[PDB]
Amino acid sequence: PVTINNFNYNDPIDNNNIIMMEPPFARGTGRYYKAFKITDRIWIIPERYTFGYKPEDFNKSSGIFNRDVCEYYDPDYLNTNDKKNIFLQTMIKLFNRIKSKPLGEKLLEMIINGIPYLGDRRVPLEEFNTNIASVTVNKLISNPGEVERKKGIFANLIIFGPGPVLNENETIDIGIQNHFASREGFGGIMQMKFCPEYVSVFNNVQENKGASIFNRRGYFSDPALILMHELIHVLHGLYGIKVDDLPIVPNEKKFFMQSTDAIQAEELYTFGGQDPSIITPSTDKSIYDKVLQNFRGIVDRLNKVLVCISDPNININIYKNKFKDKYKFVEDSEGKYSIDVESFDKLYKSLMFGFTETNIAENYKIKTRASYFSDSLPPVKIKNLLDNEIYTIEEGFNISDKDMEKEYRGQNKAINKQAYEEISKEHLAVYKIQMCKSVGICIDVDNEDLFFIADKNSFSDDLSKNERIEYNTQSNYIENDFPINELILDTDLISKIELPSENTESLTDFNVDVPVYEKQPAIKKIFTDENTIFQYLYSQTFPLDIRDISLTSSFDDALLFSNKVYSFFSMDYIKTANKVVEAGLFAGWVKQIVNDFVIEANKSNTMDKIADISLIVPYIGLALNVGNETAKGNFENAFEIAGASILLEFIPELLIPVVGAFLLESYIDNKNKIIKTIDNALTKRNEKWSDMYGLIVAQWLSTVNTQFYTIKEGMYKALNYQAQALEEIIKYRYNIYSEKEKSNINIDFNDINSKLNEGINQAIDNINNFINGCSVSYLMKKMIPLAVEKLLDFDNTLKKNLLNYIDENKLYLIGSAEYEKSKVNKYLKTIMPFDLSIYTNDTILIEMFNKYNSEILNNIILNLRYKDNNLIDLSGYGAKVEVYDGVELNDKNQFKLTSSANSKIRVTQNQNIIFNSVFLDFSVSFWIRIPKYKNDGIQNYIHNEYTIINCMKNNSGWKISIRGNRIIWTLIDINGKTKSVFFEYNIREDISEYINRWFFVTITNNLNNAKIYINGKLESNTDIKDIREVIANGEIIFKLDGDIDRTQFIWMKYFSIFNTELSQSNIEERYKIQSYSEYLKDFWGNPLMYNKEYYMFNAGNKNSYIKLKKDSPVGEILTRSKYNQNSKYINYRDLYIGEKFIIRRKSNSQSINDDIVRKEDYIYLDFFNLNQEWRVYTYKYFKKEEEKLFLAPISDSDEFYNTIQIKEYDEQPTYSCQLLFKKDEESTDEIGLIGIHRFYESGIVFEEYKDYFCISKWYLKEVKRKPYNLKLGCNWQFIPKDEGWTE
Ligand SMILES: [Ca+2]
Ligand SMILES: [Ca+2]
Repeated sequence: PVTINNFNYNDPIDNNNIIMMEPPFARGTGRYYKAFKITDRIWIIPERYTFGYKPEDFNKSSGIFNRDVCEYYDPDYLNTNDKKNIFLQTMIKLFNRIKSKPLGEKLLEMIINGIPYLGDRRVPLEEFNTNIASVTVNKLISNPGEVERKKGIFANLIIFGPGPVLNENETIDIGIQNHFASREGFGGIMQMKFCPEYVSVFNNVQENKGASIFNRRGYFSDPALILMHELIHVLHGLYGIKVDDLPIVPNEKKFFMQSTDAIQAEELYTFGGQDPSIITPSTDKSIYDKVLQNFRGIVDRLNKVLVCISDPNININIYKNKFKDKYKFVEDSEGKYSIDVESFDKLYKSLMFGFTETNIAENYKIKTRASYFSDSLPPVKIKNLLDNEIYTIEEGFNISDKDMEKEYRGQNKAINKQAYEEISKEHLAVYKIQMCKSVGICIDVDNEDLFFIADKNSFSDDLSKNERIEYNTQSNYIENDFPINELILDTDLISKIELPSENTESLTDFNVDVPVYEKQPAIKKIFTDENTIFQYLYSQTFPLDIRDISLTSSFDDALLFSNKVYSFFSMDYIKTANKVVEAGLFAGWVKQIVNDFVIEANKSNTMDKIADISLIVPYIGLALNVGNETAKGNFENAFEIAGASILLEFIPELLIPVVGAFLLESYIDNKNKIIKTIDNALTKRNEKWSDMYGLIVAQWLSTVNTQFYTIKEGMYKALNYQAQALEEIIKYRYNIYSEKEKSNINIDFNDINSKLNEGINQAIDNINNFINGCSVSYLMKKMIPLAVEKLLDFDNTLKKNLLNYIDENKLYLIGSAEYEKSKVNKYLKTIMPFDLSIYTNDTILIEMFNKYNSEILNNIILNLRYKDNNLIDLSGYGAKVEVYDGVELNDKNQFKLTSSANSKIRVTQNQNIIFNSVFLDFSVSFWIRIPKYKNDGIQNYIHNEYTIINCMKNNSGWKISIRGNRIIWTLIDINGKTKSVFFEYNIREDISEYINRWFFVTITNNLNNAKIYINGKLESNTDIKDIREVIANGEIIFKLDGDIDRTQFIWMKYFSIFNTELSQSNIEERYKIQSYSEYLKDFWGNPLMYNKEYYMFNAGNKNSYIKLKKDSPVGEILTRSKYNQNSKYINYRDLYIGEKFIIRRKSNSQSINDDIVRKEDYIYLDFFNLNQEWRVYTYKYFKKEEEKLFLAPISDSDEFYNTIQIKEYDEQPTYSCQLLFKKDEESTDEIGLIGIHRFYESGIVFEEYKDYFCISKWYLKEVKRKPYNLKLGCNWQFIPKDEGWTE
């Protein structure tokens, strides 16, 4: 167990547990410090840490020590005996809290027993030298007022009070002659500057601190966790594993880049969580090797140590036994020490990945910041840690009987205000970048608000080095993980070996290197005329001495006038916000503008499914203008085109090394070693893929995800500024009124703020999801593929290497010169899929990844869309698309392939996308419109098959072809084996749903079947289990290829490819999404237009058509004529028959040019009667259920309704529309829907039934039924002449 001693500052010096110490950095010259032994080998010195600091630097100034910290200064802290005693009792309480749990008690025991080796790099292997500043520290025995007698003592840790900056805790190791024992396996006396009362504050980006933008946000730290964080650094320094290696360094070449000190891997390990993932597997192994090498040196020393010259009283065996246990070396029957790989591996991982702030926080149920790279906030002062009503050894601030155990309420600033006090900003120093415009206006920006972007020098290039493949070579992986539970239960982890006595000979060699610290300017001037995130955020604020503001959508005016505040919300919102009303209308206006705010904020849930983008926050560009001028133009459109990339402030230059070659060692004649060598190269190859991926992840986390973090914080500040601005206006307007008026105004500010805050929280969640999606998108589409390229290239090179090796050694492989090549061929075939969880176990990162992978749209590897008069790939993988001159394109995303040699599209797909999942797994979807056969060319139409889309590489691939009325999907594997599945629509139908009409096609492929879906429905299926590998990323050629008629053509739209099999559910959804339009369609599926001649079709009476009756102002219904020739293969009913109707716009006299007919539009349904344009009317006064429509010349009569509203009652995709007559546009009085009705006629000679063009109220109720009745006689379609249909 661990015993924590008790004592008061005024207790007498006894030269044993209470001493007068001569600190290492004192160089043995004057001034001793009263020190207290809190536990064995651990001392507390309740005084400010002054080594290396100027006395005046303890006062707040115009300077700062660290550029990434809100520094608090207070030269009076610890300036009295009573203050020193409070510090002591507080440290005693914190150590008790630490050992209150096994994990922390274990940390303390490891630290107490991790005694520094007796010596350093300068000591002969055969000796123990205690006479060095990193091993022995002196205590003054003599009476006060005389350095008469001094005694030496061994120590592990000395904790001082804070240096100039109270909240800047730090652990310091001892360097002598430019070298650090604590970094070379020996370990050495560790020192710390610590302050328990002034703790850091942090706030979860995703999590909302009690969700209260008007109250204090964030959480304050548990000083016991802060202490344990530093103790972990102590632990590393004591075991001499605080090695230096390739550090993470921030890029500082641009004015928007955050400046910080270099960050060593050890610091990130200490924190834990996701931070270790920023240290590449390459650097992880480099550090492991350095520490292991350091331990080899110590184990050698233990085998050679013979004497201790400095202290004749040192018992050599006792120390050898102790050091053997410290480093977990093994000892043979004769006392020979050696390194045990298993024990070393366990010790190393326990020290680097077991004891981490994250792991400890989780075990002690203490809340802490999410990452070392989170923004720093001003600290707070804990009122009294010695008061058990506020802080306890067992629970810290989160005391259960105070109901503050849940959700870490005890550390919540908005909830546990009784626990802390805010700090005087007067004593705070913060490093700021002053961005001033050219002559100039200047804006101060806290260095913490800038973008942290790791420089490329931060990452290891070890992957570019060559590797020797021996027969015993093995691949190595260092898991940045460690079972915290096994650590807590690990028996032999803790020493049961006697701790040697601390008294030794006095130190006489005080040689030591003492750090010198200096403040630097707290403000750095930089010139820039850029208006990026910092300026946009700034334009949304107003001075404290101003209370009357107005909102504006003009960023420039907002900058210029102190009374103008920028807003990225709608024009209307801005207008209403600036509205002034009478007291009697104030409450109404408040409810209105507050509601408007919530509506505006909520636009953050905007969907864009037609562009294959599920979520998009439309106003991000206007709010921050971050990245590539995102405030200009339409953000949604700019995003559909370039994606996540447009939001980045800086595109990083990634390190993606050419993997070094493999040098397989030769073992002539020996066959066993030769085979082993082969396999080792293979397994090592995988280590290369994994390490490369780790390299990518590390860079993504420290150069890309960091920028997206800044953006998330920026949107939080932006939305808050907006709410604050609206609140300022509401207050100003309310205070203009008299007290008498105010008394009659029904307003509740707490409710106003509650509503504004809730809207912000909703917006924040959407924004966080959107941004995380963008970040992962960039990783998967803009980073991983670049790595895959290098890795595939490496594979090819190695393949050649190995095969050859098999050849030069075939004379030793006897009956395996074949078996080995096969194993190699298949191995370098299946590539390694990227799995983020392999490089990190952080919950938010993993769920971020899993979410992205669960969204079917991220499986799109090709998405040809129209943009700026051209077809381009918006999938995000950057396919090269060459559209030749003979391809017709329009803004409706339709493209036409003709019989011309230059009517072609060439697509070069990205070769670095995991398309080969070993087994076929992909889908292709697109819309198509195939022209009707030429009646005099039916034989060739049914006989000649022609390809339309071909994707082949090395004689393998897929293709889409057509043979008359059949569309065919064909696969060809590497062996030339072929299989096809097809859809054939009937060409003998009176009325076809497919011929010359737009329809949706979807082809899915999995390991077993190949199926074709048409308009969301499964139509055909083929068993393709016998199909071997199919190369599918070859060049895609869109072009009619075969024996086609010169008039042959094909229209296509929305061609896309998914690297997975779409489900019937996904397909049905895509069909509905791509079918949607505000406008109605015509018979062929194209947009319905005004001023366009159309024949009319009735879905409920397919073979019927309308004709003006000879001597009657009515439309008689006749039977369509039909295909007349003798071909046995075809049949249809004529479509270009009956009156030629034309649709006219009701309002706006913007002439009769043309335009799109939209649902709900009011129209006139006219038609041509020879040289005149007639109209369709409805006699107003009929009492029956239905009546014949009145067809006559254009004119206005009180007796006839002439206005029609075009409707769409079907909720599912259809080309039918309905026509409604309403009393008038405003009324809700429905006269009826246009249809066909049957009448009985009995004349003097003829007796029969005849159908007429009518209006009927009966349809009104029928169109409400579900599922929609497609057969209703009120369903019409408009047929314009089309080159794709001849009769
Ligand atoms: Ca790592
Ligand atoms: Ca302003």
